[PDB]
Amino acid sequence: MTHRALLVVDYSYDFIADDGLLTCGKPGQNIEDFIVSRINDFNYYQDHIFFLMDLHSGRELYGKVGKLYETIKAQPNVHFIDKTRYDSFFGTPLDSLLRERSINQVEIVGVCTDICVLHTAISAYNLGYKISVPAEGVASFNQKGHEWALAHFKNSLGAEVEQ
Amino acid sequence: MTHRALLVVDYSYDFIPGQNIEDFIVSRINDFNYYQDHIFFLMDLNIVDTSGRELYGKVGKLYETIKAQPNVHFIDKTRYDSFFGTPLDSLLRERSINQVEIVGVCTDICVLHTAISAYNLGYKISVPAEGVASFNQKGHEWALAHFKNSLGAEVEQHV
Amino acid sequence: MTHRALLVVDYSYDFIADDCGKPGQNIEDFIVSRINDFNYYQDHIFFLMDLHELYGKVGKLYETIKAQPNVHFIDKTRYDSFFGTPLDSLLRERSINQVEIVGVCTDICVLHTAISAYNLGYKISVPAEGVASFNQKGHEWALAHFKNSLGAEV
Amino acid sequence: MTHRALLVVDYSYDFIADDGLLTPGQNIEDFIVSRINDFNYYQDHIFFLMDLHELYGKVGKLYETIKAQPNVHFIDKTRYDSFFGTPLDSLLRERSINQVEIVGVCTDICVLHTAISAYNLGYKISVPAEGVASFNQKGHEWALAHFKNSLGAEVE
Ligand SMILES: [Zn+2]
Ligand SMILES: [Zn+2]
Ligand SMILES: [Zn+2]
Repeated sequence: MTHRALLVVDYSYDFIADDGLLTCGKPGQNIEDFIVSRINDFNYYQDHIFFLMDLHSGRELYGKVGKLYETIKAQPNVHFIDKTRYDSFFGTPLDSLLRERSINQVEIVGVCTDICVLHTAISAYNLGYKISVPAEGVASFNQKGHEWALAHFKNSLGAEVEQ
Repeated sequence: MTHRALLVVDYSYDFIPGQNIEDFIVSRINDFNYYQDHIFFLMDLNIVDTSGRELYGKVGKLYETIKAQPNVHFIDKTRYDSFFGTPLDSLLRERSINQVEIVGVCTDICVLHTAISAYNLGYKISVPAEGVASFNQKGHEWALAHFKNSLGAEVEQHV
Repeated sequence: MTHRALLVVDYSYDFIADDCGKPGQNIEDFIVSRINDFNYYQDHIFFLMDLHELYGKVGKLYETIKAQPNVHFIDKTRYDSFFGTPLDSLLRERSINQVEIVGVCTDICVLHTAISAYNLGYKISVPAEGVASFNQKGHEWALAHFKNSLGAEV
Repeated sequence: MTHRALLVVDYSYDFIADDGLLTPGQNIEDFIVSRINDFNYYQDHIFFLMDLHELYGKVGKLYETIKAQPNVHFIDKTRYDSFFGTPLDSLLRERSINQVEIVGVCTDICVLHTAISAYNLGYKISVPAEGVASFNQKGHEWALAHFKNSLGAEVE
């Protein structure tokens, strides 16, 4: 699609790495390959990619995602947005940036499924975006919450959730 | 204690363990009215101008008894989140409210979305376990934990 | 690509009749013609009204169209039609990206609504014949603001 | 009970300097300095709000000495309105702020839009006539009366 954007939520060393402060360990690490391939997909079409990061070394992007970001961060289709709450839209210009660019569809990847992803997805929903949350592209430390949130995205938010 | 409002989320004929919380909700409505504290009935707009859209049961009866009072408010909403597209935030700030108690249904949908907006907007949040309910146990329990561990809410099991 | 809606701001008897919005009497006929032109295409029309009945021919036109799917009535609590209302989400639901604003007062309710529309990324049109203010200085200041700062067609 | 913050709107080189890319804002410099000093004496919070797209003169020099303090904040904004797309309202609410004083430029553009949003969000507003300026003297005068008569502001 041409009116689509990728939202990469809080994929930082502190959340993903084993020696990270508030880490998610292995599950957040198991989505690295899928996120890297979603970034390349969007970049191929010069679709817009937003890296959304909690503001507070540890706040650098994790692993291959952080590596890829270093090589594309100057491109006009790549954005880095500091956020102060879990919800990527709260107190940020994200919605206005998407609207400027005629985006009405977001794909959301990152961590955690039932916190920052969920809060971001709910705001995307209220703001009238079409939503995709691929189950291979999100993770949580809480298995019950991960499964709870994927069904919430599908059944309450009308989101495409591909297994 | 002092600067508080009650949000009664979506407690309608059409959505209503919803009947099991009826008595607790009525007592919380009476508790806030017992101090002239502000009570907001938030209702999805559930066809307009129909009987399925009325407040259910004893809660509906109590509402009819206090609806004209200046501490009682009825707000129509268009999404699950009670704050979205409504003047709820502005009405709470007019009245120097920094504390909300949230009751009604469903725990992991309208209550959750309302709680998240409350949280983002800087309100202190209490969601008593006895005053919310959901169609599914796993969502109910997930949401009560979310309220406590992520939103910093008070989620008292017993009052 | 242009997808448009008309915002009719605070065109009420209490603002307009002789019993700040009083020059709103001047614009009755032009507002009616805007509503008729949008309704010819089935474009969406929003009547925005302070929540503290529509004046004249606009009121009589409203009764013959009020039940149609393209006609909406929204209560507001501040000057800004977008504040504390579902207006932005109703526009988004319908893929609207341009709003034409008529009503009163040019430098108050129209001004606050236009700024919100601008911030939310809507293209704006405020025809000079479709807005009034008893404050002629403010009227003239506000129309220049729309054009010069909000990028509006005036 | 009043708890106040200072909003210093768009007092940059390019809006104020004779050579600035999009330039009477020079004449309010000393008054803005005194307001910043007055709020800073009490450790009241001060927010510098700047278009994204450096602070002018004595305001910039003063900022360099206080910028690391917990009561001093720098906020980038993408529209005229200081509240739009920014965490400004959340930062003010976090600190129990209920009143804002607005200074800077231009009276009838970024100050106006900032003030309208503060009004809608329920803040008590002060816009001292000596602390705001605009090229458009007609818009300056219009905007000042608007603050007093529509937004219930204190305009001293
Ligand atoms: Zn954090
Ligand atoms: Zn009003
Ligand atoms: Zn600019």
